[PDB]
Amino acid sequence: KRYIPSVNDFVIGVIIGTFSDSYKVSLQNFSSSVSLSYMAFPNASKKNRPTLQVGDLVYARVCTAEKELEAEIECFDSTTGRDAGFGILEDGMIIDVNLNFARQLLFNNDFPLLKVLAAHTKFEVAIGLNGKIWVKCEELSNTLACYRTIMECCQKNDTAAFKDIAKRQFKEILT
Amino acid sequence: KRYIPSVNDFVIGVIIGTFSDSYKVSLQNFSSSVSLSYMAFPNASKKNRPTLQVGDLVYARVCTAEKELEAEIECFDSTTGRDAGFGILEDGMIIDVNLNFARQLLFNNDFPLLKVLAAHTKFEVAIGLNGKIWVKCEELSNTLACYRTIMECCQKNDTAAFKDIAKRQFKEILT
Repeated sequence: KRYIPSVNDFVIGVIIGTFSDSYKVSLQNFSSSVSLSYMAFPNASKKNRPTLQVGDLVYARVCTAEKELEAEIECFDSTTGRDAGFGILEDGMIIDVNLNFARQLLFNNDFPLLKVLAAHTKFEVAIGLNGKIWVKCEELSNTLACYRTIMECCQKNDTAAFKDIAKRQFKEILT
Repeated sequence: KRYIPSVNDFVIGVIIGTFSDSYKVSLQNFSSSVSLSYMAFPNASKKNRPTLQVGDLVYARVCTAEKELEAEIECFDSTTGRDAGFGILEDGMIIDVNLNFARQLLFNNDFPLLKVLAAHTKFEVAIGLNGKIWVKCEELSNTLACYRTIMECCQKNDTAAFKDIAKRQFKEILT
């Protein structure tokens, strides 16, 4: 069960190349890359061009995933035309997780992890269904605590243990 | 039928004052202002403070609207902790619309206006249920065409005329 791009999936990739009219983006190692058009951004034109570079993390939406063709991703909201959280992810940390964990985090409102984290710290989170969680707090120590917490929660997949895992991981943090 | 803040409403306001720990924000003229805490932003703390000023337009979410108290708005996503399109609205144009028009635009996927506009130009749109639409295109002429189109569509409220209104308003624009 390696990740297969399907349409409308939110994913986190890394820019692995810049080409004439698109980025090559990796959603997982040892897998085929996906394509991010330079036009796939808010109000994008040949004048209004993106400025991402190799090694940048990007949050995106799978827009096409045809059989036997390179899948394509986009970094804007189809309805509003706005970034809506898609685009570059800066100054945060990535946790690699199993695909079910990511799916739970994105779609299950009863999944208690975000609520557990929120009791300890303010954070920003982006959830890639390709098995990557991105997290960022104001303070590095808080970001790190979220990183370790999310990683340990994923490995244990015991939702009742999440609260205790976070409590331990945030032990030396005022909040 | 003037706008009454209710919880979870997306609204567009203008910063009318800056205070010690919040902005005073107007959602409509001749109405009571609402309150935007300096903490009501992504990863906000007393160090990580917002930089909005009087006259700035803001997209926000009504978070509290108690009876006989000043309503409160926020500029982040409660789940993700990210801006999610909330915050400052720059370099676009505002159309004042009736509250039903805004409600239709935000909630009705069959309402054909956005699709009608999209056939003519790429745009960014934000919809305030307080009766304000914000639109922005790369080119000023396109932004203006969207502005006039949205305004005329609202006054006529004849969804079948939308296509023709846009066609006329975008007459001198290559797209």
